[PDB]
Amino acid sequence: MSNMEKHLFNLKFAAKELSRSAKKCDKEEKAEKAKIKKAIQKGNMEVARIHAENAIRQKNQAVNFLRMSARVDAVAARVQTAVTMGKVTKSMAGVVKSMDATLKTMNLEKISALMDKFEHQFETLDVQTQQMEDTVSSTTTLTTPQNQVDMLLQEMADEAGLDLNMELPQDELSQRLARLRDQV
Amino acid sequence: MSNMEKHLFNLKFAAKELSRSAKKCDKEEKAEKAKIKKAIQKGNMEVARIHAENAIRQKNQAVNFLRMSARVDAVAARVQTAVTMGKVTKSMAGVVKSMDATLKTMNLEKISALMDKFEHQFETLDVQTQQMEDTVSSTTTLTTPQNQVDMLLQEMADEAGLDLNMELPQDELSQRLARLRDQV
Amino acid sequence: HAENAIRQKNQAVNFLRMSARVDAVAARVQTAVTMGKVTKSMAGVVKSMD
Amino acid sequence: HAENAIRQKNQAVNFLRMSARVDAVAARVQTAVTMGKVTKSMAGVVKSMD
Repeated sequence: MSNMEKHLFNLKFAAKELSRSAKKCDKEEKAEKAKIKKAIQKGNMEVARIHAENAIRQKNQAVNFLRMSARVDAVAARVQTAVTMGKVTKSMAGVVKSMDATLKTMNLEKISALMDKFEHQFETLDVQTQQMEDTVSSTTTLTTPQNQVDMLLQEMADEAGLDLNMELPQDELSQRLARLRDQV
Repeated sequence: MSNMEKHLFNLKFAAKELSRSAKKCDKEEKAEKAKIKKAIQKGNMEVARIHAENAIRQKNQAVNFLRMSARVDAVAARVQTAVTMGKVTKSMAGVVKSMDATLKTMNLEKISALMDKFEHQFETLDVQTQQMEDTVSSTTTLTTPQNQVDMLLQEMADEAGLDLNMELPQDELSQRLARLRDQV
Repeated sequence: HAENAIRQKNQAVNFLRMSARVDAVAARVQTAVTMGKVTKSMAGVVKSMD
Repeated sequence: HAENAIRQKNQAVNFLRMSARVDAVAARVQTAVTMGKVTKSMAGVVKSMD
């Protein structure tokens, strides 16, 4: 509970306290009006005037409590805007300072370098897996003869109705630009 | 909970707090409008004006809370992009450094060697299993006479309708290239 | 609300595209994790057969 | 999504092909594990009969 949060709490409460006072005054206007009727019936005109004065007083008091409640509510609304924007300003100031740190220890030139390296290292890993696969391929070469694989593909293609020959080997812009590179 | 995660949490919460404030203001516009009607019916025009002023205030306050919620949400979205890309950058920097290590202790020349060796060693194992099998074959030679195996194969082929003779022994490009190697 | 709707729309395309990028990276790191394991096991087979 | 779909397609062909390679190796290491056991047992039979 901050200092301004404590004040906000107190102001919100004062506004409710005033609103309750206006309700109590409205309830007692009704109760005093009921007593004027009873006094008029009994011909007690002095007691009737005492209740009439109470009823008019309670009426007018309620309008005052109600209006001050409106005022204290407006203030409390404004103090809420100050409490929240103060919190947001503090959090932004914190984001600004933590990013000022991080962007120093990892500036753009250093990211440039890290990214370049990441790229180049995965190129070496691709070179590495190719030569592992090539080695397994030759190690197990007699377990997969070329001609047997080609014939199984042809059989499976014929059964599928695919018009292709599997023993044989199987853009224009690139060819145009190649010809330009020759012609220059 | 990182420093920026703490800030993100606070900003996401401030945005919700503001959104709730706009809902409360909308609810109280409706409640104050209801009181204007009751006051007009009773001819309390001073109380009617107090509620009218509250209703218009609560209306306009809600638009302010709503708009500030939108702003704080936008900020929190951006801080989320910073929190996540900071995590990704850290993980990439870690991948880059661990691969820098591994590619040193197992460079391409050393993989070259390991693969060559793997290949050559399984060639010796193939030489070894051939000579084990040859030895078992001769050890048990009188339990499998050639002529008996040939006759059983012929019997099984005849029963299957296969037109083949089992006692007798059973590409063009290779023969062409062989002839080229002779002719040169 | 119109400004929020257009903001949330455009934010989602950004989150989605960065997810695609981080996924691609993670796919590549999976190829490095597995081929590292295979390379270690082959190196072990090579030495035990030696 | 089109870029993700084409990436996931092409990644699967790579995973599948490397699985084939690692399987082939594992088949060969199985031949070495078993013939090593047989060679040991024969060497034992030879020495007990001697």
